[PDB]
Amino acid sequence: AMNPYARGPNPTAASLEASAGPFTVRSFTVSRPSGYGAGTVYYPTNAGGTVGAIAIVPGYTARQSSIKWWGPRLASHGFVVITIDTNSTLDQPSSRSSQQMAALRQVASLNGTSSSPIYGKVDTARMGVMGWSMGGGGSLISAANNPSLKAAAPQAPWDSSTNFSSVTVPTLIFACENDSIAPVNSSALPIYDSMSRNAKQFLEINGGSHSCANSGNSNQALIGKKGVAWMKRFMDNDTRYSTFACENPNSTRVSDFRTANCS
Repeated sequence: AMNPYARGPNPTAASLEASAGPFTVRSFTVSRPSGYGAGTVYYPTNAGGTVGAIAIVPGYTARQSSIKWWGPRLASHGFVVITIDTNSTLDQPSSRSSQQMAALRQVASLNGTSSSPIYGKVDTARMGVMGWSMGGGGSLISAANNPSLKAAAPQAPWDSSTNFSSVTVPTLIFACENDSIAPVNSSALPIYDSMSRNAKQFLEINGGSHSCANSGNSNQALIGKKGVAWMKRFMDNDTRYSTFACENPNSTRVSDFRTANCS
């Protein structure tokens, strides 16, 4: 049956691995950030309908630059994306989560503000969370606390606690094989194994350092394909993307692939 959220032409591996999707992207800096430090909004000009929104948070000491590449990559496939700086560079995961949710809230405000470039462009019922390291831990906290979120795709997550057993939101964990800041054995993998209630996926990048999914990474084709496919499948209920979302990509750039409850 027709999916009112489907946007864009039918996907291929090549179209998803490309540096950009079908839609023209513009961006702006949020003038008066509400509940977080600073933000940049990326949006499609010509998506053909309202789109979901995704809020992305950096790691400790880090800024938007570390996660910026997701903004154009996701927006060009039909999402509104807000990348944030935190109130302090030394904010911890819980605070990062609150700020992430504040950023989504502001996206909803701007959707209703006629002066904004994103006026009327957002479906405020359909949201997702992403982020690096402690910002990835924050993303998981956001999902735990707000199960109406449609998707979560943290990268190299870290939190003091690895128990996210309550999470019912579809969650893709990007992991970095050689991470020594948040080692996979003590962070990303126990987090992944804790979650028994959801669609989930574990994608570990072969030879990756802790920054393996950050801006400038050497795996933007694969990582971008997977992120976009996960968000399309789960934020847009778009079953054109189910295979790309759920499949083992059979890539030598991947040292560990796992998934559950994905169809």
